[PDB]
Amino acid sequence: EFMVSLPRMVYPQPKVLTPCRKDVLVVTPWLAPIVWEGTFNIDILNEQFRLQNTTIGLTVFAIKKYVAFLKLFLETAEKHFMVGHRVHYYVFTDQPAAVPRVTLGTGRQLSVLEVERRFLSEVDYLVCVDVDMEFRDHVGVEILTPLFGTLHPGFYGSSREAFTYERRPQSQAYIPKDEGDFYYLGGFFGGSVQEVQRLTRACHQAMMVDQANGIEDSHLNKYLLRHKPTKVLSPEYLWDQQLLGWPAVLRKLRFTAVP
Ligand SMILES: [Hg+2]
Ligand SMILES: [Hg+2]
Ligand SMILES: [Hg+2]
Ligand SMILES: [Hg+2]
Repeated sequence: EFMVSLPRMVYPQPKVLTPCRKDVLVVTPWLAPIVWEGTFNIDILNEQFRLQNTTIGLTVFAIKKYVAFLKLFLETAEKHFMVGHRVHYYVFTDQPAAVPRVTLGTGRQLSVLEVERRFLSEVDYLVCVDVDMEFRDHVGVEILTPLFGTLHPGFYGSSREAFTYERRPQSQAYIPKDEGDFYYLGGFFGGSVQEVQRLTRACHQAMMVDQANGIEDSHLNKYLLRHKPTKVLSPEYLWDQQLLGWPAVLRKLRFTAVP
């Protein structure tokens, strides 16, 4: 919509002739930023997004024994996820009475949905994540954009032939050996409500087609190959320290597997 002017702000001048990071790619070939620590001034971004009164929805599915992960997930989200912005948590669960009573900061709310236009009217952006995880560092408005995916932490250095895309030509998820930008992992993705709904609709229809044909993150990866994300998140945003350690290229570990 219409955007008011930013206030005067004091911060270091960007350096045109100094690369931001010399160890990683910070922009895709379709000119989407790749979000790594060092690439963004969060003060500028926070102003931009607050001036739009941005609301973020955070969606998590917690079925069967996965309800046990909700307490740490929500407690740590309170510490690290979009602090200062309006947040609406949506917990989808088969056990509503097992959702823990977590204390929320001001301007934050939680809805329990037992297991669409509702999302369009309540939030600007949707962020869809796995519940068996914890936040350990800042995850903020730097991620927000019409459509984002996150690099699979196991594969960010891999050649595309090694990616575990669907390789059966009979599947709607098929990606040939000579195609592919990145291997995205579906544990952390999101976008505008409209773009997230477009993605999940496309996935659901392709999954139904495969099922009809007797075939069963492959669908996410096919979608993002054919509909390029407007930001890509580095593996800072979806990590497993037990399996992968803390490499020098990761300045922060923001959202991590629970051991
Ligand atoms: Hg930089
Ligand atoms: Hg979602
Ligand atoms: Hg899809
Ligand atoms: Hg999908």
